[PDB]
Amino acid sequence: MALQRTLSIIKPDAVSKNVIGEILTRFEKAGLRVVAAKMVQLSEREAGGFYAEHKERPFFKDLVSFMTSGPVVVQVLEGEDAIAKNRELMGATDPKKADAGTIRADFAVSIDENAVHGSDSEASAAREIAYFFAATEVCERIR
Amino acid sequence: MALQRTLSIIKPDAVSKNVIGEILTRFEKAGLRVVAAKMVQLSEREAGGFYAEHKERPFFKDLVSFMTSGPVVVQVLEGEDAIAKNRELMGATDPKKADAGTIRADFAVSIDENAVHGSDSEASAAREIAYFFAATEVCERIR
Amino acid sequence: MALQRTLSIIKPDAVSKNVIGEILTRFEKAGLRVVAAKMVQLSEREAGGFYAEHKERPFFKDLVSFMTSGPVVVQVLEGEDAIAKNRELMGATDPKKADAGTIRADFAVSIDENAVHGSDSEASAAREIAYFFAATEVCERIR
Amino acid sequence: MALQRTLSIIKPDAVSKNVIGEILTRFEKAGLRVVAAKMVQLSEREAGGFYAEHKERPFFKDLVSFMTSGPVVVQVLEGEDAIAKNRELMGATDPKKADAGTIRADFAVSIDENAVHGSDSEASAAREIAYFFAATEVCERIR
Repeated sequence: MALQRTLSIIKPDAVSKNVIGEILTRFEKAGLRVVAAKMVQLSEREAGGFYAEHKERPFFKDLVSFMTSGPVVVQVLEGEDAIAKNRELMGATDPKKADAGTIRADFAVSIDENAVHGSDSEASAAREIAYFFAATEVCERIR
Repeated sequence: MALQRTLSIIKPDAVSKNVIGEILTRFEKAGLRVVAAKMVQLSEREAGGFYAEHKERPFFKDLVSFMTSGPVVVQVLEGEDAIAKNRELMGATDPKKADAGTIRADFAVSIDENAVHGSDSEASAAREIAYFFAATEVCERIR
Repeated sequence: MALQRTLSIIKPDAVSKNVIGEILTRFEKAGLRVVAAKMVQLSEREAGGFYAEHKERPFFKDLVSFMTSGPVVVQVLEGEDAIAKNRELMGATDPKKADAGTIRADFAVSIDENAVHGSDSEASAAREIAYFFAATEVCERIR
Repeated sequence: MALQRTLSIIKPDAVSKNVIGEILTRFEKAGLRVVAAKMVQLSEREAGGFYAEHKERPFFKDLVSFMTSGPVVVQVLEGEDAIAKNRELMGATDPKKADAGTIRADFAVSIDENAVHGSDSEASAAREIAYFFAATEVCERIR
């Protein structure tokens, strides 16, 4: 299948325990290419807009409060079947249900503080990436 | 003695061979904290301005050529005695003369393609960091 | 009917002759709102990844050459029927065929150096804006 | 003495009443050059850091409230004795006391909502500019 893109956010729990290099290597080892990256401190509004999807959900407030508790790292990953592949090595959203070797298994403390977020689909990825990055900022690799 | 900052650039050789995660983890393992990060592709001018110090030096233009051949990753590392510490684990500029365990030993192919650059002092760090980052972009860790 | 958005680029001819304030006020007087703005020096690469649409056109080379000859200003304009309105006060692409009172009439020297560019439809606007700006950077205002 | 730089912030009062074009043209007419610009929505944290100088002053709280109430425009102006020239055009901080023709006279409603901020010295300018802009983002004019 064709090369796709997905968004990776390293959440503040993983940033603050200094496991950024560790997490990014996992993606690279799986054959994904990091084609954009920037560390940013999300404002309240910025977080609300990204998770606008879940605005009417129950725990939107806690999610937002956690995602703005410190700096995150926002990333675009490129490669063959990138969406499903990112998802695989990240593992189940719930860390206690995650497989051995996944990022959720190895770095996540709880449901809330689950280390990293990833795009769940083809369509979700396009929106999530466009939200954080202008198209010119994405530097797909040439050599 | 105090916490300092230094600039790390992962050069295009290391970006294109997908060793970014690997290199960042080395920094983190040594107890440095990544407090800013962004992937950019340097334009001709960007590069010239950063290495303005060596403009007068003869090869300069091969360095410029190399640094703009593809995307790089620019980061700010924070921690105790951060300058000397970054330099330690980076290793000698010349990769053949670097020790075992350093980034130059493990990732660098030649003098020219030597994987990464780092600030070489207290004062050069301030200038190099200010060149790539506004002070508000630097996100000191609170959690 | 509905409030829309369009992209404004003040090209390097107009930037270098210091007419930025003049042009922006024209937009504002017409009831459009500037909801994003940044001055950038477009790289040779950036070059019309923007103008990818005219990549096969003959004189593409000169357009790109001109658009990177100096700094431009990239803007998002918001308001009722913003697309047609921007186009109205901008005027015809040829400055000599442009109507009196328009930007092309008042600031443009030639076909090549025609002061400013604008989005030509709803669909082209969405693409052009997304190219230069992440959605979070666009600040619709309240107060 | 040579060309200098100063920071201009168009505050949210002036942004929301759509006088950005008007204010910028004033600067340009005076022979100052806009060499950087970006519209931003300052978070609490961003604003507090910029006015860190007045953090022990009593009124601080209201200043911060106002500066984050909506989007602002941050600008770097370059030209001969740019610092005193920016200050001339702007007028007295207190709009009552401002001369005719100045920005404070023509756009400012009160002490709090005084339309725009500027750097007050060489030294304050260097820090204010560095705070919002990396040195590479500043595009001094060619051509």
